[PDB]
Amino acid sequence: QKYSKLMADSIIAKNITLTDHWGYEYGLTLDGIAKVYEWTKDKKYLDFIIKTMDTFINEDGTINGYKLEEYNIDHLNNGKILITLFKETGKEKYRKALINLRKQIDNHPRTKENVFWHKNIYPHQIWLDGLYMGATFYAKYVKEFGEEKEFDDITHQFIITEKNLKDNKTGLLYHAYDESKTEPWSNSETGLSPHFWGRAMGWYVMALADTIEVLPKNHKDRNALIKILNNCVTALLKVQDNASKVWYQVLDEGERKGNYLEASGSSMIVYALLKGVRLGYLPESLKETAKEAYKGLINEFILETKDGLINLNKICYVAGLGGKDKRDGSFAYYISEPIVSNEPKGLGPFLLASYEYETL
Repeated sequence: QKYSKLMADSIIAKNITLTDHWGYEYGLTLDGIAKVYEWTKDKKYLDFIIKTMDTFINEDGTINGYKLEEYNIDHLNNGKILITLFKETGKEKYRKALINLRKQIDNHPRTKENVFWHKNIYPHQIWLDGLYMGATFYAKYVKEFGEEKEFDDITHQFIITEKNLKDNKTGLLYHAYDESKTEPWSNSETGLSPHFWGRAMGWYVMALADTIEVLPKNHKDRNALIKILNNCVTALLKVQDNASKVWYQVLDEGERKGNYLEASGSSMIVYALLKGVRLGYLPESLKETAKEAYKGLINEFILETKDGLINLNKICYVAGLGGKDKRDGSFAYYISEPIVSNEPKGLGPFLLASYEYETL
């Protein structure tokens, strides 16, 4: 049973909201639907993608709900689906919208080591999420339109992020880092947030797999990024839940009351395992592990509804650090956020993992 199509059909039929703001998770979900278009060759999937993005992309290429001057790295992620649409349809408005997003990169603020700040409102901060939204989009953009020298910038951002956010003990990477060490959530020694959040690691491993894929084969930092991906996978396999074969919201604290197996991070990790094996970044010996983990996603997180469609359950709706609610990154904080079903932050990665599983 091909869950990529079944889930795509479920998303469309259940009319999951993908149009209420310029949300990174909406492009992510559409990126999953685009894989279903690719293999089915069924225009209804492409048409759904087009119709969804018509909310945002005006004929003149301006983007509803986007403001460049906010310098929000999340706002770049939806450029990835725009690349796909431009390649598929050749429509100029998508290219103009892409030019507008690329202009953000010109002056988006950077840390002392030249990594994009997560947002203007988060000065001096690197969050793992941003590597997927920003650096990874930038890589896809450069592959299509850019100058190859720009890949050096992108790879440097991955390398510096691993240097600053990695825990030497576990090999896992913390959710966020404040170079200025001024945020109350940031460790006075290291600037790091307190915990390993499942979805944050998921963002980083997806970002690695998707970025390495578009690098020139001879790129000077290609092996370094592959090594980082292997190291992340090693670290994640150490904390995989033995019974379920999936991952917890707070990755290394599975025995702690309140923690839970979380669908979006688990799906992202399974996608990266599968894609990493397919492209040769990870050893072929991991194939059965990856397959078993995929089946674990279905077992733990998928339920059939009476109409024969499916729900994806147990998705952390949102998490972050600081901000108006002064989010402190404690265990209690990560457990406090909503757990929801049929949320695009989980749906997209589940579609993508399904596509990779089916391809294997």
